[PDB]
Order: sequence, then structure tokens, then C-alpha cells
Amino acid sequence: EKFNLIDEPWIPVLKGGRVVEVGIGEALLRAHEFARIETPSPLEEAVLHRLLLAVLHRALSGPRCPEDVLDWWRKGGFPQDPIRDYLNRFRDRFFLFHPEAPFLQVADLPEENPLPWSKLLPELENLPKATYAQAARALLVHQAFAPGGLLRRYGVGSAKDAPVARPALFLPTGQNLLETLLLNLVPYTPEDDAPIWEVPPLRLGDLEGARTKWPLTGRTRVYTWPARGVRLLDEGDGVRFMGYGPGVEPLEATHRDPMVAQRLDAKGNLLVLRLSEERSFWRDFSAMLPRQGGKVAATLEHAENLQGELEDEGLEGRITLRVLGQVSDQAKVLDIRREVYPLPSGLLTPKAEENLEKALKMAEELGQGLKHLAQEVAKAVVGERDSPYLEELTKLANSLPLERLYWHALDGAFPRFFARVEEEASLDLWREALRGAALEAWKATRRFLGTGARHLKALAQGEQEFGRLLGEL
Repeated sequence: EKFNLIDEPWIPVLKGGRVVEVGIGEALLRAHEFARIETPSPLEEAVLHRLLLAVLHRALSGPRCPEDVLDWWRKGGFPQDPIRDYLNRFRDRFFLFHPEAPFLQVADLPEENPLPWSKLLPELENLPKATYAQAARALLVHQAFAPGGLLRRYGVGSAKDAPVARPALFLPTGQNLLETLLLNLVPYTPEDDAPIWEVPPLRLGDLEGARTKWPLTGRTRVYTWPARGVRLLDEGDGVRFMGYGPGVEPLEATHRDPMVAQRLDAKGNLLVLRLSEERSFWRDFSAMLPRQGGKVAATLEHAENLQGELEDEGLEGRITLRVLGQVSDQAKVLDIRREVYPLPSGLLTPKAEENLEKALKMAEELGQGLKHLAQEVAKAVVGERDSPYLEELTKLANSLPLERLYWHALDGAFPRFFARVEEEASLDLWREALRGAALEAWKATRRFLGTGARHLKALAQGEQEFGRLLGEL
């Protein structure tokens, strides 16, 4: 019995400009003292929020109504008795090491032939000892973000994706940790849900051969999913190795995680919004709207509603939106990313949404034209069909700064536009930004094209076509 997550320092928070570590108790009871959960890993940031939310939802058996969240923001804190009563009732499920119920672990996982604790981390002797605080964070992350793939332990060939292994996570944020939790405390009922610690401790017998299958539903059940079997092995003052086996098999269900958005395919399947490379995330902001017809993250929906109510009572209504997740290449993870945007005053109003649809359409049409222009340049430079011809064309086209520079410039301009999406004058700001991004990108392509006599016919033609595109704004 060692290291209780309610009491020990393990959640890194910003307090008065310095980073300190706190336990679940203090993070909740004193949320307003911390500017934010502060960690270099976006996955850590996400899970630490999801765990705290899980506790709040159960301790508070709510909030049932958006009005309750406002009352708590107004008072400047959560009701405290319910929270300390709840933390007291479940204290003994919150030890990192425990004879019978270690937090998010399997007590009877075999101690011998363990794996390095590094397996928990995204990948993405020379094995360092982790602290309990680090082991705790790495566990929470792996349990939420682990991709499917080969396992081959205890009668399980391959494991399934952990719950949020794939989608971008929408996390609205305010001026302090209290406000940030409030902004994510989507109205909730306890019925038929339960986080991992409210259920009997899992045993290897239940997990071997994937014997235990759960429908992937229930908010706090999902926030605290036992995706893998883990048993961290205490080495005295830290952790190097763990027992490792299958977790609970997720059965498919209707439930959508509150932090997850959706959009439609090109006819006509719903998919989760994802982080990717080669695509700016905001380019999907219109497709996630109901009239498109995707589904907005419940957290985003709830924050935007709350913001409207804070503005109505003269309270500070300025909020930020953070998007957290993994870029994943099938079953590899390519990157961990944190994106940051304004949460515009009246985002989910017909006018703002309509400004958004137009803005993204303009950018997308101009970008499509720039893309074709780059393909024509590439054809012009290379020549006619005879290294693989088409690969040499794709190589060359990808080699031009045209599209890449265009989108990179719009990443810069989007937030200042987005923040004013409610207004009508913002379309004109955006139009100019489109023009400017296009110009800078083309200039950089002119430079690239003036280094040998080869590139010139393509330059002449391209200049002509670029003139065209621009004349249509």
C-alpha cells in the first residue's frame, strides 16, 4: 500500500507562475488557485483533465443542469463537502500500489518477465527509473491513448485501440483550473455509468483470452477505461518494470465522448475529427457543425453555451479552445499535438456559422487552384511520359513551397479571423489574408523557379494562371 493519488504530488499545475505538483484533492478543492494544468505532453494534459472530470461528475452526481455550473463559477468553487466525502469513500482505490486494488492496474499480473515502463509512453541499460508521479502519469496516458496492435500475452493475439487513441480532443479553457473544469463539466446523469474505481478490482482471470468485454459507453467509464492490463512494480523509490496483459475489450456502442467531434465523409459516413500532418485542424471546423452535418464536441457545445450565459450576467466571457491528441498513421503514432484557438463569442449562431462556412470555402477553393497550378508547373518542368515518372512529378510538386506556404500562412491568420467570426467585416479581413498568403507562397515559388533555364516555361505559364486565380477573389 503506497502512493495515494488523492494526496501525493503528481499533477503538475501552474501556481503563481511556477510549476508545482498536487494530488487530486487539492487540484479539485483549490482549482481556482492554479492557472492551469501545465505539462509538456498534450496527452498528459488531456488525461489529467479527464480523470479530474470523472471524479467531479461522480462526487457531484452531476452537474444535472447548465445552471448548476454557473452557480459554481459564480461562487468561485465547487461544493466541497460532496467532494471530500467522495474522496474519503474511495481513498483506498486510489493507491498506485495496493495489495488488491492498485489504481487502474491488475493486482495479480505476474511479476516475472516484466516490460520496461517505457512501453506506456507513445512511440513515436538506457532505461531510467521513473518516479511514482511519472509512472502514474504514463499509466493514465497509455490507458487512454494506446493504439491497437500486436500484444500476444495471456491468450490475446492483438489489443484494440484505447478509447481516445484516434480523435482530436476538444478542451475549452478559462483563466484558471476551476474555470477550465467548469467549461468541460457537460450536464451529466450517473445512471448506468461508473468509473474504474467504483467497480470491483480487475483480475487476470477476467482478462486472459479477452474474457471481459464491456460496451464502450458511460462517460466516466470511458474517461477511466482499463484499455490494457498493467501492474507497476515498485523498486523501492520508483519504477522501471511492469506486468503487462490484455485489458477489457471494448464492444461497440452509440456513446460519443464529450471531447470528440464528428464530420461526414465525401458521401456519407460519420468520422471523428483527427489531428494529422499536412492538414491544418481548423479546416475541419465547418464540417463538424450540425448543418454540415457533423457533430460538435459536447464540451465545445457546453462551453459556448456557458459563455453566452456569462456574457449575459456581465461576467468575463472570454475563453480559449485547446485541441489535444495524437497524429496516428494506421497503428503507429506519428506525433503528439496541442493546438490553440479562440472560442468566439457566438460561434454556434447561424450568422457566425455561415461566415465560417464561407471563409473555409474561399480558402479551400483557392487552395485547390494553387494545388492544380503546382501540378501544371511540375508537368511543365519535367516533360512528357517516357525514377518513376509519376513519382518524379509528385516529388517535384510536393517540392514546391506553393501549397505548404499558403496553408502555413493561413494557420497564422485563422485565429485572428476566427475570433471575429461573429462579425461580417471578418470575411473581408480573411479575403485579404487569402490574397496575402497566396502572394507569399507564389513569390517563394518564383524564387524556386528561377535557378535554371529549365524552370522558366513553367514560371511563365504559372504566373499567367496565378494571375487568374487571384482575379477571382
